[PDB]
Amino acid sequence: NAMKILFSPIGNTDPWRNDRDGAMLHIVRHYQPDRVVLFFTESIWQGNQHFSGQQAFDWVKIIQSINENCQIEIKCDTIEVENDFDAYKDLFHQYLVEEKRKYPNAEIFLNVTSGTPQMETTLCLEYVTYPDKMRCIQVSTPLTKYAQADCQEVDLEIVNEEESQQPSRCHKIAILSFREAIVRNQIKSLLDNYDYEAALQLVASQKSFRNGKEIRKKLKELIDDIKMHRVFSYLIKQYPRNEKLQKALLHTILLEMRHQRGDIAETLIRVKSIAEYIVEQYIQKNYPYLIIYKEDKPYFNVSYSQELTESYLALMDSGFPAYRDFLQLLEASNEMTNEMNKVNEINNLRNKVAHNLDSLNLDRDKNGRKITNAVTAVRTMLLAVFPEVQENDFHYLKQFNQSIKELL
Amino acid sequence: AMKILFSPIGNTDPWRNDRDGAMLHIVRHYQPDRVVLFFTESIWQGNQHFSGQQAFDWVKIIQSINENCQIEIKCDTIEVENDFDAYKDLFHQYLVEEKRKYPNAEIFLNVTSGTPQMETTLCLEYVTYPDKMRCIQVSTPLKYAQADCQEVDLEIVNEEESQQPSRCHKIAILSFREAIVRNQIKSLLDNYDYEAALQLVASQKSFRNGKEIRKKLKELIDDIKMHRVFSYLIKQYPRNEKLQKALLHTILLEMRHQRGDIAETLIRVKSIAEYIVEQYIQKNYPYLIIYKEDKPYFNVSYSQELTESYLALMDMTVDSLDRILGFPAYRDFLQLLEASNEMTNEMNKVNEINNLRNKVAHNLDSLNLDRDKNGRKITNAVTAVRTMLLAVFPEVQENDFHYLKQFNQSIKELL
Ligand SMILES: Nc1ncnc2c1ncn2[C@@H]1O[C@@H]2COP(=O)(O)O[C@H]3[C@@H](F)[C@H](n4cnc5c(N)ncnc54)O[C@@H]3COP(=O)(O)O[C@H]3[C@@H](F)[C@H](n4cnc5c(N)ncnc54)O[C@@H]3COP(=O)(O)O[C@H]3[C@@H](F)[C@H](n4cnc5c(N)ncnc54)O[C@@H]3COP(=O)(O)O[C@H]3[C@@H](F)[C@H](n4cnc5c(N)ncnc54)O[C@@H]3COP(=O)(O)O[C@H]3[C@@H](F)[C@H](n4cnc5c(N)ncnc54)O[C@@H]3COP(=O)(O)O[C@H]2[C@H]1F
Repeated sequence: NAMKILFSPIGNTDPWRNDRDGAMLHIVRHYQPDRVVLFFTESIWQGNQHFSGQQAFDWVKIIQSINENCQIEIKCDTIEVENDFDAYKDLFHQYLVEEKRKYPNAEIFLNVTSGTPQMETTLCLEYVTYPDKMRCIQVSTPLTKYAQADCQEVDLEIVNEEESQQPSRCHKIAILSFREAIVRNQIKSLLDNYDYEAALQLVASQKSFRNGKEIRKKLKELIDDIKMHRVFSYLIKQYPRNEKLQKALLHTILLEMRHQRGDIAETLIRVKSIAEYIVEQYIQKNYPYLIIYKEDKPYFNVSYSQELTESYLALMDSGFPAYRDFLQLLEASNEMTNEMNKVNEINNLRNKVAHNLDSLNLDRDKNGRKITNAVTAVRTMLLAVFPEVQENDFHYLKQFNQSIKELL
Repeated sequence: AMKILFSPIGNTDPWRNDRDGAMLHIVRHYQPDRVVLFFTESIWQGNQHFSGQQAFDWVKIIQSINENCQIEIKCDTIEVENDFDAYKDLFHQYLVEEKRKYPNAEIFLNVTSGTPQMETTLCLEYVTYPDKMRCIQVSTPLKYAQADCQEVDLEIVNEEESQQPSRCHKIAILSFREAIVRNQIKSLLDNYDYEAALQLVASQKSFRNGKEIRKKLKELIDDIKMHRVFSYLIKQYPRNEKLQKALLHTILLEMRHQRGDIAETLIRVKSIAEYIVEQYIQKNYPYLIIYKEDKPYFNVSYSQELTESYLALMDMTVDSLDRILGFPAYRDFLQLLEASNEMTNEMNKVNEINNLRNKVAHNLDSLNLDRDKNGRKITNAVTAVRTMLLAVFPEVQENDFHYLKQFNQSIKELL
């Protein structure tokens, strides 16, 4: 229930040879197309010493004889060099573009047996390049009688009767595996750069992929995970009882992704908020009721340790900056202190790009290195706050990439 | 550079009608260092109209016109010699092998010899793995070859080809691969996947304008990554560096929002808004804001008529409020200085996503567009930014909001 158009070169074994259909007629016979576009070289239509010339055969009559209500279209071109790819690259491209234009829902069947061998290769290369609603059909030679214009009508019905008890010699060839490889090698490099939307895009387009449904599912889940800051289901299963761990872990993974990919300005802006979330929970865990919230926003309480309250005042007269102040007073030059310093080294640099909208310059005053130390600090802190986190889960993205490649 | 010839064999080989066949002709005019001949077992065995290709001395024939040539003969059993299946994996194995042991060698493929499927397979391979490969065609020059008269037939063939042209042509079919990559790239630009588009353009050396496409794609990539103002904006709006940066971020903001990235959109809209109003308060109420230490602090003496009003707003005196100005303060000052004019409604839309911003930005919560119509408020907060930007900077031209749309069409046209 669709329009079937056949594009068919024409060769010396057409319309038939040895009382057996020629490649063009055999596709017509076994596929019954609604439209047929024939392409004759000027030289094979006129003729040479060894061949009468294809203008002698009534092409519309022969095709409609075995295919009812078949629309036929003859194309004839002058080709100075008939084995030259250049003569067919653009000529065949322009014809098929016209058929696709006129009949967008039609199925296009290409004869890759008729004409010169380079006609086969050009149609096979067009197909590989534009596979949609297109397919290549090959007709095999039967495993000496020549087509005669003078004896057309008799020969046709002889060929009919001999073909009535013979099996089909048409075979839909399988060469889209070549296009698949081009796309496969392209997707591998996209995955390494965390270009998952682009990976999905190339995968979606390639209907050939044997594991397409699984690939598309895993990619979309991850893509939406990234966009809405959703914890990865794997992280949900690994750490089911600690949602606070899950979220700090998702962000540290995404933070390292952005930094690795070159989204450095992006990285710098988000380092602090993740650093704040991990320090916030560090304070709850080891000095619990120091923090008090009435509208879900950290507020410093003095009743936890009144004496310590006054020591902050001593320091002040002389949020992350507050946690950093609190902590150093309770414990100085310890594991946690020297990590939050490195996050504070970019505090004022973060303000420039976050709130003054300025550009980022790694070249100036050792700037990029300052960002790398801050990222490293976030990982080092996360492990101190949540000792249950496994170092091997930091490679979730690299592990996800590899699992996808093996599916490609 | 080492030159490797992978040539199938056909019936016209080694020679026909006193002129070379496809293989020997490429051999003559290219002098490869290594030749790999591929034979179907059927053509090797024969016994149909001839004794088979085994009767010829391929090593002796090929080295007769190529002094230093190491020749590998591969023979395989092919049940159906017109079936792509038997060649597309087989030939792939052979070419992969040659490249592994000879990584810097040029691969010359004979596309003329054998059945058409051998021609088409090798062309499909080259289109797929073009690096260091090329396809050579031998045209017919316009009495078959027997093995009993080898050494005389070779000499005859040699003397007659001495005075004949090259007859070998390097095919140009890499346009097909270029058309595959071209349409891959068009979609990538549509989604703003510039790094992926650069990858795909860089992989395709054939691209006529790849050098221009690459330098333009890297500039934009770096400007987005490092938040560098578009040079076009620098030239189109000089002497207002504040406008330049507010405009860049409004484009990056809208870019993010249009392609998803809704959680990253949510966090940034507030910071770009606070920037726009800050320059709106400077421009309209000079010295209302004082930058006491590289941050917007409030001027308690700018105007005492509404300095009491701000105090009155805070449910005790002015000694306490030396806190850096943020978005709430700006909004507070503007509802006392004006009465719900075009600007306070726009700021309200940004305020409409404030609770959601903290939730996502600072508590690290996930984003849901379906729930509580959060996607609809977010969209309103982005429009508000672009609307404020136009009020604070009337100078800005509306058509510059399509900068990315235009950049993609420029890259597309060059493809
Ligand atoms: N019923 C029936 N019957 C029959 N048949 C049939 C049927 N149905 C179906 N079918 C199918 O179809 C097809 C046929 O074809 P046709 O159509 O006929 O076509 C032809 C023609 F016609 C065309 N043309 C030409 N011209 C023209 C024009 N104008 N227009 C249009 N068209 C045309 O083409 C074709 C061919 O012919 P030729 O002659 O060759 O031609 C050539 C040239 F001449 C041309 N031209 C033109 N013009 C020009 C100019 N100006 N210039 C230049 N040129 C030119 O072109 C062409 C080309 O081609 P190529 O290939 O590329 O080339 C060639 C030549 F030329 C070259 N060279 C160089 N040098 C030289 C010298 N010195 N001398 C000479 N020559 C030369 O080289 C080449 C050659 O080749 P070879 O090597 O020979 O190869 C062959 C053979 F041998 C192979 N084989 C076979 N077997 C084997 C084995 N085992 N192994 C290995 N190998 C082999 O192949 C080939 C072919 O042959 P054949 O016979 O055909 O074969 C077939 C079959 F039989 C097979 N097989 C086997 N087994 C089997 C089985 N089991 N199954 C199945 N099958 C088989 O395979 C094949 C197939 O093929 P196809 O095509 O696809 O198909 C056919 C049939 F079958």
